[PDB]
Amino acid sequence: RTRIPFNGVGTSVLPAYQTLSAGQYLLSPNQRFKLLLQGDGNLVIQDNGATVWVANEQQPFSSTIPLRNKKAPLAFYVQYGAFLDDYSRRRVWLTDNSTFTSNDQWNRTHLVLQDDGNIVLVDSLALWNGTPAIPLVPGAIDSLLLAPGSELVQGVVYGAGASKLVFQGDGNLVAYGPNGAATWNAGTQGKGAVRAVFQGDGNLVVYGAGNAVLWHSHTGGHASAVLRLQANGSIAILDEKPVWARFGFQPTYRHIRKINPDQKPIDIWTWH
Ligand SMILES: CO[C@H]1O[C@H](CO)[C@@H](O)[C@H](O)[C@@H]1O
Repeated sequence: RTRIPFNGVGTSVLPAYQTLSAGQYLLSPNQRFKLLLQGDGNLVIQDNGATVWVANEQQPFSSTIPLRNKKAPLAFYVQYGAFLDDYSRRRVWLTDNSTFTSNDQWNRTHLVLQDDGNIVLVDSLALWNGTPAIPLVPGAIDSLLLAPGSELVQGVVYGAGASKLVFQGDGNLVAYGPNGAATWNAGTQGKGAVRAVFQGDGNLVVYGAGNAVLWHSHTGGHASAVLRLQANGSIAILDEKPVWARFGFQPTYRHIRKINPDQKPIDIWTWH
């Protein structure tokens, strides 16, 4: 497959096979960090407007090889690994990802600029997307993550910024957006719902009386998935793993999500 021009300037994610051009940039969800391809061929990260990182030979787990083709436009893109074509320096700067497991990874691996200023290549699969019209926004300290095996106790309001997820008194399971309107619901109100759980097997289920299944996300069989509610009202179940990062990452290290002091996971990757 071939690349298309990037069109998500200001978002936190650069999808696979999309060309990032000079003057284009990513922003972490919290707006603090910016990943910018400068007109002079330097790919840079800025912290509150100040360069704190530059893509070069000194970056651990990256390679630089010659670019012979003088016709190659200044461009940055992801094709499993990340590549920077900079003919002004006869160079291609690229990431040394961890060992690939399948060709599929080329289609689902994208780059994210996290709220902690790290850039991370993430092999990302949306198993279920309850709110397709709302953009997925990875790397936000804002987001609510639930690990498999989490009970949604009835009446408790789980928050993500101004958004919320609630297994309500009427038995409906509802996600509310920042404007207070519902972005998604299971439609289980008044059907006798007793229990709502993101199960260990990665399935989100609303149960009625006698363990009758009232609704489920059909995502069973994925114990590594997480349920994410975003501050923008998005709700989805995703199976994800990092395959590269500018810091923290090591090819042999075990990947894991940072945790709140409250033992809850956040949408930030770290290693070993
Ligand atoms: C008909 O209303 C129901 O569903 C909406 C969202 O669709 C909820 O917000 C509400 O509380 C009810 O359970």
